[PDB]
Amino acid sequence: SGFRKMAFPSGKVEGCMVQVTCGTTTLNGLWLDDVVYCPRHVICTSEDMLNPNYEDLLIRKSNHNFLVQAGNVQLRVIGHSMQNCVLKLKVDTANPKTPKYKFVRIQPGQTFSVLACYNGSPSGVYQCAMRPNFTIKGSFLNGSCGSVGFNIDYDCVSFCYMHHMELPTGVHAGTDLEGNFYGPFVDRQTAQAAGTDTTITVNVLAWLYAAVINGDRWFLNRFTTTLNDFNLVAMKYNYEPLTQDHVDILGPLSAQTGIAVLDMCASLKELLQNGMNGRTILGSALLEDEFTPFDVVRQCSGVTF
Amino acid sequence: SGFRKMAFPSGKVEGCMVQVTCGTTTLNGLWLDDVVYCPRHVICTSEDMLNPNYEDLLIRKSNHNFLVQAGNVQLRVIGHSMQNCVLKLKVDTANPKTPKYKFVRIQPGQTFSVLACYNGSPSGVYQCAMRPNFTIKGSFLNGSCGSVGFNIDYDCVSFCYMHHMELPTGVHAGTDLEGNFYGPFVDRQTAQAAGTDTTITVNVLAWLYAAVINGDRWFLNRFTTTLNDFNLVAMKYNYEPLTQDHVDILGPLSAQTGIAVLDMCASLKELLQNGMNGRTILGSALLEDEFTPFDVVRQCS
Ligand SMILES: *[C@@H](C[N+](=O)[O-])[C@H](C[C@@H]1CCNC1=O)NC(=O)[C@H](CC(C)C)NC(=O)c1cc2c(OC)cccc2[nH]1
Ligand SMILES: *[C@@H](C[N+](=O)[O-])[C@H](C[C@H]1CCNC1=O)NC(=O)[C@H](CC(C)C)NC(=O)c1cc2c(OC)cccc2[nH]1
Repeated sequence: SGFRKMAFPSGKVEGCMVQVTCGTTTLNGLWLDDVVYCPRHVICTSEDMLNPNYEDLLIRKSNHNFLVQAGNVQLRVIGHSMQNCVLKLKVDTANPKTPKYKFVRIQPGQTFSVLACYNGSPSGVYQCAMRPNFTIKGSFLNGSCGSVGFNIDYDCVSFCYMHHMELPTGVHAGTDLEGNFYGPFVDRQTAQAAGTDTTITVNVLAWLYAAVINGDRWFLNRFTTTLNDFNLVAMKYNYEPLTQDHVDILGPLSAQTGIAVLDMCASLKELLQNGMNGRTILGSALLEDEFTPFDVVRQCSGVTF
Repeated sequence: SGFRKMAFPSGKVEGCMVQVTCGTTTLNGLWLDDVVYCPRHVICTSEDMLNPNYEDLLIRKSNHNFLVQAGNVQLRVIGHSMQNCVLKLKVDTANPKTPKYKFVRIQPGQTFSVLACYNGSPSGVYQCAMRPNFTIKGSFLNGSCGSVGFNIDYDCVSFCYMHHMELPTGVHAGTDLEGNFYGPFVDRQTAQAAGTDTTITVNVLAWLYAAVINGDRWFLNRFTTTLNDFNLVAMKYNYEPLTQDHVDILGPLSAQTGIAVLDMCASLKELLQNGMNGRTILGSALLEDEFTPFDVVRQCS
């Protein structure tokens, strides 16, 4: 027992991290088979970044302007293309450490592990959630661009995030592995403002189910509710409404505790419309919203990869 | 910018995790060169664990009683010994993935990454601190024993922890890689209580510095205090004393933020006296003590 923020083990992603340099600009890339994926702004100088034209800057670049390195070992670039905000660089060597993988585009509320990297080189791993306003409350310094976020689905790595920028509020924004931004953000040296953020309701429920599993269940009331009524009340508290997928993924925790999704919702509706008194849940007066239902089962059940 | 509980990348340790079976008990071992390290209680039955005499249990075993598994491949055990609570299994194959490594014993207040494993397979990685009462607040189920804790410096893995026990309070106990327990615990099947746990003051200060670096200044004041006066109040609330060494190690965070360590001590004393009045610091409702000054420097410079 115990309940921690746990990242997936990072080894399969570590064997895929490379350095990509165009002139003086160095950032991180992901080497899967004979392609390296990285942020397209590697082709910019400091001054270009202000308001770049990426088609115009790329047309002037050839394979031989790109330095890809695995540690201090050069991989020759034999092709390049831009796909949205990502650059794909074909290289002469198939990565012998390529895991089984997919490119996934995640929903707000979903968590993933970030492998923070500097000059190709993994530095740290932590667990994040995609916020409802399409930011992540990450930890990133200069040189971190192209660090990836991922889930592991047994032997399969699912890549969901590539890091591109820090908003003025110190939160972070990036793309899926096809170079489409999460949220309305653009890759430009421009101060961009995120939407007002909300609490991830499905994740708070998952945490409530985790408490109940650990025999802390004082907050169970005798009520139920409709999904719609709950969704209308939850939006008044700055809480994300629930989808049919949200109800479905709470299924296993519902089955294991014997508590219907809509009874737990009615319990959480009373928590918002009342507060905690000064009482605690899993030792906390703050409701945690960065554990998914899968995060609660994976960790309470010891799932491996 | 931003601040997160961050673990070391796990890859160099994942390459060393193996499954160890003796009779009906399976747990994790650490395969470095031609040795597999694992908890010794794997030689025990549901009888033995109640009051095991491990010298006796071990002399009654041979190599063939130990089934080591690295992926799909069984490893041949060509010898065995015991160093305190850790079993050493000599095998006929050296681990090609053996990183540069040391065995260190860490001090209370120091942090490390844990790679939680089940049946020799990695499940999860998280950051922990050795509590002053030599417990850790981990996340560990049945099968987790032999999971290791570690720091990485350059290409050197410093192993500092192997997992053995859950206490009734739901915290965790285990050994260094020489098989000496952190704290007054024993690898027996019994309820064991720990000493009263103190808060790691130097770590709470580092985290307040992290908070200020991330633009979070509400708890600051224009009071100051002596070190002794701060320590009188800290000790009253079951916080560890702050030493001059601790003050010195906060230096770089004081210099970065332009807040003198004793001015941050004055902030912490007000927080201990008044509480946080429903407010949060870096998204926490409680004073966090599992980040070292170095953890803060590493992430905030
Ligand atoms: C990666 C770039 N690289 O390594 O090549 C960084 C990661 C940032 C830096 C600090 N913390 C992080 O997460 N990306 C950037 O610096 C990014 C580059 C653009 C995509 C071209 N810019 C920003 O993240 C940025 C720019 C501004 C700004 O413009 C003057 C004002 C306010 C905030 C801001 N953030
Ligand atoms: C690992 C064993 N393995 O083969 O994997 C176990 C660690 C898990 C258990 C669930 N949570 C964890 O961290 N270790 C044990 O189960 C350990 C075995 C002895 C050292 C031989 N025992 C305990 O952790 C234990 C026993 C106990 C007790 O005895 C009657 C009463 C209250 C709490 C207890 N915890």
